[PDB]
Amino acid sequence: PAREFQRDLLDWFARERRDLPWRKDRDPYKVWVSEVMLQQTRVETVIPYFEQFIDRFPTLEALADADEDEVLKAWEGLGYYSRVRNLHAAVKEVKTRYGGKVPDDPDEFSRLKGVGPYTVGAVLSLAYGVPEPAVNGNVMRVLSRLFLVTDDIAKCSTRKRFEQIVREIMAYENPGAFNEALIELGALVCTPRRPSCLLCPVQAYCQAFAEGVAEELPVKMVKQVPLAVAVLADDEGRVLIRKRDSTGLLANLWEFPSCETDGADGKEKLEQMVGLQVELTEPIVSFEHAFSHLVWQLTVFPGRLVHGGPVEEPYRLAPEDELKAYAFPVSHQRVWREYKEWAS
DNA sequence: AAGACGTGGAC
DNA sequence: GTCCAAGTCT
Ligand code: SF4
Ligand SMILES: [Ca+2]
Repeated sequence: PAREFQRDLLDWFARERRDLPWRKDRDPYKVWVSEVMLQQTRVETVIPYFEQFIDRFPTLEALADADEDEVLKAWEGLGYYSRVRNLHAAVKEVKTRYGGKVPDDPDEFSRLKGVGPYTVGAVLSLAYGVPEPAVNGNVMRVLSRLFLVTDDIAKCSTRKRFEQIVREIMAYENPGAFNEALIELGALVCTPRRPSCLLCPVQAYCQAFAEGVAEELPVKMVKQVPLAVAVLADDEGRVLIRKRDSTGLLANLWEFPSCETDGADGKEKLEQMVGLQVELTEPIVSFEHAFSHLVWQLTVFPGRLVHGGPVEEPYRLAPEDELKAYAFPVSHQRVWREYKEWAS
């Protein structure tokens, strides 16, 4: 019923599509940015970030020419920062190697950093009309119900099957709207919980509904870490911060010098990292910060700084009124907030 | 394959 | 507490 189905989906879409910021046009650059921001992130959260992001970097050229620090700052608080570092580099690549024109060939576009099987399909089909499937968790949730599939969507290979299913039923006469319509359905109707099957435009074609299992689909299958953090201030008002390693957790983001005490190292633990010297005091407070794969149990230690040498390594000395210029993980934003209300 | 990789918000 | 939401990389 490919053609019939395609009609009920696309029709519902034409009359129900939300007017979101990135839907004002089909500009490749803007679709690409939005698609990256939306990955594992709530639309309500992305909206403000996209509008601020595009206002700051209006075109692919603007983003390519910006310093990663300014870009990380624009991404501050969105999470999975590796997404923007991949995007930045891909945009630089497009500019220099492709003449600032986003490749419209899957094989060419897919080679860019951050562009996986979903993003190639999403960006090329919405912005160029290239008939490629754009399968992500949303699309897999929808198709697993329409075609009652019990394959764990967490399995690497499961996606390939759903992509096959899309190549099969896709409306080649307008893939962009077909791909985008599947996502809207998953977002507005066929939701994770309580899918609104009774008002669904493609209910007639749904196997999961016929069997009354729509709500059990799709089928889908952390370490605790004590962290010691020190807020160091000059007899003048400056504080010590540093730029995290360029690989791994919160890469290239700034933070207050910290140390994984993986136990009860304590104030002395951070002290050992003084090897430029200073001393600390009692812990201002302790709180937890969760990640997808771990939970940081942080403890903040106030301390005074006394200049006895240069400031090298990743370290950097910054005036209180200059901190708002660096991108800090949310956990360190609270560290500093705690510090400020403590002293105040 | 399976685990790294953030965050604010419904239940 | 749980489970996230329009994945990608290794
Ligand atoms: S009927 Fe229900 S489960 Fe089936 S596609 Fe519509 S909303 Fe999804
Ligand atoms: Ca790729």
